[PDB]
Amino acid sequence: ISVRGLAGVENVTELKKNFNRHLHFTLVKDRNVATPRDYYFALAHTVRDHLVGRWIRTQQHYYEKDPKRIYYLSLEFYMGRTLQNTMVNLALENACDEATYQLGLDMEELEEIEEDAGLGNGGLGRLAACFLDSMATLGLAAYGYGIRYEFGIFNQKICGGWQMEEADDWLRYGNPWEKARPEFTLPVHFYGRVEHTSQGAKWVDTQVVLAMPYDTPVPGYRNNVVNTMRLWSAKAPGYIQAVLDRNLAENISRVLYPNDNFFEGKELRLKQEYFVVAATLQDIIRRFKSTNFDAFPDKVAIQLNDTHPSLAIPELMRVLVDLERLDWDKAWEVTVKTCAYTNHTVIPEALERWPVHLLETLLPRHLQIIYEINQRFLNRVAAAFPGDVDRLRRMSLVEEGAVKRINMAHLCIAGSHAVNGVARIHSEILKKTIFKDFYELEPHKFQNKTNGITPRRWLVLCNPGLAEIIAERIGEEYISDLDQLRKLLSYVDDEAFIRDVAKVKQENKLKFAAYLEREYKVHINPNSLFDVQVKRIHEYKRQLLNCLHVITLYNRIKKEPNKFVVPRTVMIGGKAAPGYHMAKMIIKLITAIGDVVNHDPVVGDRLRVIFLENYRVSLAEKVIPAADLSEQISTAGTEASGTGNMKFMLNGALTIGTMDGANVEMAEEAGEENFFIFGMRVEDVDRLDQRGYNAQEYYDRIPELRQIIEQLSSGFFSPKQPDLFKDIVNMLMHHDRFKVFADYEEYVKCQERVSALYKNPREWTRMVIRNIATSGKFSSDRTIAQYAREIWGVEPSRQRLPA
Amino acid sequence: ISVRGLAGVENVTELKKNFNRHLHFTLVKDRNVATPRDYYFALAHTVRDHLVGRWIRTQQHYYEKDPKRIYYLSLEFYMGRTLQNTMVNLALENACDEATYQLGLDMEELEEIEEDAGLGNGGLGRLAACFLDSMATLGLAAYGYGIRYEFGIFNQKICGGWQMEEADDWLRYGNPWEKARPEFTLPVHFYGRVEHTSQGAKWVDTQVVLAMPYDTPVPGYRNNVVNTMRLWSAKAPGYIQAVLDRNLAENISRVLYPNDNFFEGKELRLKQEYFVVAATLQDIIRRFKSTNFDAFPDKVAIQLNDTHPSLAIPELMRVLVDLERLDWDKAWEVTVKTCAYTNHTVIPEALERWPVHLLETLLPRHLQIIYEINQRFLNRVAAAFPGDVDRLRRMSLVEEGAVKRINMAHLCIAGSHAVNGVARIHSEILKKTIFKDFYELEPHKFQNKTNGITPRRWLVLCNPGLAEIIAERIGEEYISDLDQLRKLLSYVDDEAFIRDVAKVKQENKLKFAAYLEREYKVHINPNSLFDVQVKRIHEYKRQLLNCLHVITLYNRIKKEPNKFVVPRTVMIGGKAAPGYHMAKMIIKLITAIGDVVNHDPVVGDRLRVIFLENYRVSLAEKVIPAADLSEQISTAGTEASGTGNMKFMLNGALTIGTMDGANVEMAEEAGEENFFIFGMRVEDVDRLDQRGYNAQEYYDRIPELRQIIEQLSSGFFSPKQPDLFKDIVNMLMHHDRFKVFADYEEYVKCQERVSALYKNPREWTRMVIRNIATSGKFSSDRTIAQYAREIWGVEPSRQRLPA
Repeated sequence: ISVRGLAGVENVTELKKNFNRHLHFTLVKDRNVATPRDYYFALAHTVRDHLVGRWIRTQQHYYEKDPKRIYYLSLEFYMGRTLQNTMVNLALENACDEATYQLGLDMEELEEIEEDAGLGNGGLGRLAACFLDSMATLGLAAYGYGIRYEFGIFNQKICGGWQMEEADDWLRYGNPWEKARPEFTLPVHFYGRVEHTSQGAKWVDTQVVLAMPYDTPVPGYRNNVVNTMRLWSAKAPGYIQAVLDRNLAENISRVLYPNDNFFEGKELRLKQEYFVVAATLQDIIRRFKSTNFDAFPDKVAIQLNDTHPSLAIPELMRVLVDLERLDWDKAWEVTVKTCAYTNHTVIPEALERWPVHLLETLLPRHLQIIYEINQRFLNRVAAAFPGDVDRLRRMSLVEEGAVKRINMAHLCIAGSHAVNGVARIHSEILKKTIFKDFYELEPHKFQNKTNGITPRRWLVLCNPGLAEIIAERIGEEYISDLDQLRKLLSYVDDEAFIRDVAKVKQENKLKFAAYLEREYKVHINPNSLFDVQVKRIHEYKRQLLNCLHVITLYNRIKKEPNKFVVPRTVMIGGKAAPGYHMAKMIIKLITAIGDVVNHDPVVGDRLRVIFLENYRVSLAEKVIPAADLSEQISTAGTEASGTGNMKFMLNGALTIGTMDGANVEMAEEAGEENFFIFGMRVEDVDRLDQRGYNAQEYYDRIPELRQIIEQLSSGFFSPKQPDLFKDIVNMLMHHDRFKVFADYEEYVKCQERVSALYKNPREWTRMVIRNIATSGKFSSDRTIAQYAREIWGVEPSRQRLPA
Repeated sequence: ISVRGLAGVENVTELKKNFNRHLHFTLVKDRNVATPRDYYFALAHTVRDHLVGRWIRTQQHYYEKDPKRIYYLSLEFYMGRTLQNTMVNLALENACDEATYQLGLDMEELEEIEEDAGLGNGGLGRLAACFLDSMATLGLAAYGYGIRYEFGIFNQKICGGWQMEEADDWLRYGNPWEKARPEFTLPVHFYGRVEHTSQGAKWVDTQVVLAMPYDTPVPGYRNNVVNTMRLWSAKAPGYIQAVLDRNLAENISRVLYPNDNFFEGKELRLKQEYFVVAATLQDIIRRFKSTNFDAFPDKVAIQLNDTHPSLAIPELMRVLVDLERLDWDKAWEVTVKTCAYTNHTVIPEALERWPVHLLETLLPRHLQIIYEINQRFLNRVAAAFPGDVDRLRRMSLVEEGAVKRINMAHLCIAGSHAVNGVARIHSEILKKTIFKDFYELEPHKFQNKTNGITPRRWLVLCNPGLAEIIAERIGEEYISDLDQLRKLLSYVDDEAFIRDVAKVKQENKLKFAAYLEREYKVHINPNSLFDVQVKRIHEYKRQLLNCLHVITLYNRIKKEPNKFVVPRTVMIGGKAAPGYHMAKMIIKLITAIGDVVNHDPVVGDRLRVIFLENYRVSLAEKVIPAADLSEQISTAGTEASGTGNMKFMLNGALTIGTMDGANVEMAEEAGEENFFIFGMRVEDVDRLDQRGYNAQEYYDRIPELRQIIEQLSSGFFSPKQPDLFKDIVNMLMHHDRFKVFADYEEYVKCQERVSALYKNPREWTRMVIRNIATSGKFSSDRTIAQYAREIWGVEPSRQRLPA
């Protein structure tokens, strides 16, 4: 593939030399005992050496130039593997391929050794990872700041058809990409109390946890820019027990909480949040110092990814008032201009509302600062809406009830000059529902920043053949300017391009089928429509609606066995938060459907249903490029944006989905006729809520649906334990918040239209080309350019740094 | 100094290149932000690269040659710093000095950054470290095996005159010398139960702890041999708590137990012991396999450093019988021929006697194997001494009482073909008292291996000037053949040599005084006799007898202020085990004596008493070369050998001590007239024990002693808390096991003779030369050659490996 670059003779010679050098001196191995793992490590170290000069030069350039610095604070960075990504952005892929081939090795085999850096749960974590890449590609002096969890998202095993969790020991064989920086270790304080003297308040008698930073390089695409991701690791500041007890402090960075769109008020999580925020803000203040605080917002932007790091607002006030001696007003003007907040969901149980008692014990000074912030904000509300007493109760940072709580989203809005949603429909709903009172007070604060994905990882890395047939016609500029994909609409009637698109897809399906056979020993039919739903397991995403369709296909086949149907391989994958019973029961239903469907001789290879184990970033890179049909079927109004939808669109799959999140903009970009939109719109969901959702009405009017519920309830998909899915049935019939049954009919009819088009490969491929060609808006470069110009106040750039 | 080698032009050029390369690529630093710490690390990495080829070649040579392999099992390796040692043994010291000087840096300043690898308590730990060095210098295929504690011996701080302990975070900035080997991680089992089937016993339902090895290179002196030290680190094999609970398994290698000559039956310690033994023996069996077991003792020697790893005996039987299917008898013949045990003390509270209940819970199969071992050994005792029923009770591996226990020393003797003491007087006492019943049963098993110290670390590294004036007269061969020091008796009347010895000592005293002023801000008089007692704090070592002398000097000065006395700086240092009350009270007495003595204007600079903080291997390298008088005053019969005594002797100090441990052999080597021997001999200690030690008789007959006890009891050395030393006084007067008062008179008189000779510098220096010259026997090369030929069955060699 030409998009993989040049294999220069001197460069290849040097790479082999450095490979062998690292094998010897760094690994203390030799070719008689080296394993594939040893060879992956020698290549990783060789490749990492190419980033070092660039990394030092970039950081020096930012110091000499003094641009405004962007601090992206997130509790999650779902980075995935780094070896291939580094090669792609430095243009070393073909050279390393050749160098390793000349040494008798297979570079793709080596790449499979690397563990995903799985420091995220799903969407929000991966968005942060795409954003880091785009900010480096756009020449921004941007710093990703988070926590170096020892254990990322658990490794999911399927045992007896059920999810089992295993600790993800991602650091076992080391992380060659990071650089430990113990010399820059800082102190983070907890508990203690406030003394109010004549020098104001003083936070004393605290317990200290040290924050040790680990820096990882983040290379831009061919611009020689190398930015930094700084991740903090927790360290302790009779005798035997006192040494063993150091683990209590070190437990702060031990493991990522594995929830997705769900708030659990755990004190340990609150410590993780504050730990990231306190250490990051000391870095920020020190770098700034190296007259002053007036210009702080001109040199600093702090971006809050969700409310997770919202303690930065009170922490910045604490530092500016208590330690730097600024008056409250000047400090508050600074804080608001520095900070901006990104909201990721309207689902109520996702919102962070910490008990005030907890904040009072753990962070007494922050709680004091929060109450003063609230009092002053509520005084502005009263002056703007005099006599509107309910508004004050609704807008307050303090929530009433048996347990008083602090609404972290309300703190974020009060302390930020910009608040944004992650898709047009979501940003509008914030202004019209959830944050309507805030929007009326300060209309100008409310923005939209439709999410995006990086086309480096999500096209060049994961689908080289696709990237190559595109580059054959329009060159390589589209890799860092994805709106150039629009040029591909010129080839909708081009017989060579139609042939190559379909061939690339078939090669990817063969590559995916080989991976499943080899690694999980699962056999799938390559000449079947690959129907894929990969994302976290949650009732709102409606994996259960997919299950109803799948069973509908099986039941229709059994009713009329001689009738031809487009062969399908239905694949569903994703993790369930440990402790989310319904999510865990859904995984077991998927595997149980497959237990019946996949062994029925009448069905044979016409229909197969498989649960894809351990869905994670590296699996996404394998399965998405192989998919024919992309399932994005959340109840309208529930998926804020989605980003997996975008990946599928860029990789040649057609989409079946509701008008929700960024699906609406994707369908707008491609033309609605080039998408498979079905189901209730947000207005219909609301009308049902207004009159009351009665699932029984659907069961009574739909014979096919009725048949499926009776099989589930009667034990057809669980012969040895007939009442096993009694809980799934109960929720669907009586407490279904996401209205699965209401979209059943239209979803099945829509799926029939999907099959009808798939029977005409030429026309399926032509509609694919119209999707790939209009996928340009969904690049994270576009998104990041919008944050930079509309929020951060910095101009993005593609100009290269000296080679 | 010529003993530091050549600074070749190409070598210096290469070293600078590699320094700068590591600074850039390994450290990701540059000269504008680099600190001394960064420069130490770049030099450490540069130096480590020189060991790598040698290390790979040595291990390959052992594989090709197939010599018998020596496994040295120890719970402690007190290695100290490694940078200077590596340079010395590879002949790179002058070249690196020049290379760093040419880069504008001071190499000795860089060396001070390195943390001691303090994985030992004192003598036994450091012996293991000297032994590793000597085994590499003697070309033996020797493997040091132990545990990689995260925290070594605590860092001692002195606060208000008392010891405070701080965790020794020796790995904070990393360990550049070790190589993690996670690929060779092995499983260690605990608890569970035994199933007795038809395939014999089966240890099932166990809990697993993983043992991850870290390999460190151990370079021989200029022979290009690089051996390995393998240290095991412990790793774990609702959801959140299960991940946080991984620390319970990882706590096994967290911290070294800080006891010295004291047994505490802690279950965690028992796990540490078994963890080292089980993982090491799997390595041993695997390497052996790569007909067979008959030759196992011809290819394997397992050396047990104390009874700490004595579980290797039952573990080897367990593996050979239960897993390899050997019959008990063949397995037991193998085990006895493989294993040998070194005893380090006769002090009763040092002996390991584990509760059988504990062994039964934790290691059920080992306990079963132990009882069968005992039954068979006791059958041999009965057949050899028919009707001697008390002998059976005394020799048994099982000790009776409220809590039945397993005597680990009895297991070691029963399962070893050789048992040795660590000094001639100690090995004889084993045969005559403690192990007399065992000696009568198997006389041939009992040996002596007088301890030694490596003259690389303890002469070339720590006293380059001394090593140089010696090499000026007899060349460099003595560095790996210390008996050549005997050639120095030719210079006892040589005016140039007498001058240079005394000048080297004065330079070392000035260097030590500068270190104390700079680092601890303590001022000492350089023209004072440096009287030093450095070793762990324990009643048997009699720091308290030194305290009585010191107070005697002060009281004599005050009685006759105009009388001239040889000026002295009395320095005492050493750690107290946390929890040993008397040891901790002794440290506070030393500091309290200094509080009065050091501020008395009548005394002025004629007498100074200082407590040296944080005595450790790197401090030993600084203070020992500066000492004039070496205090080795343990009650006769209590110090098995000692090794600090040897260090002092090699470095130009004269010794004041009892006829105990290796002091007897040192005095024998130098001629008793060249030593300051005083006090009770072992026979006198016994006669006192026979009639009963009455400390009151000494108090009543000695007016000067009486004066000191009355000052202590009355509060003279603790004005603000007059009864503070009431406990020290009580023990001395009524429960003194070590009879301090009995040696008081002779010790003071002996000290007067020390002063009388010090007033004649020419004659002091001549007696020093007679000590240095006869210090050759105490090289650890001699000791290791004796283990190799008399126990291991391997011939030591100085032949070089290819350059």
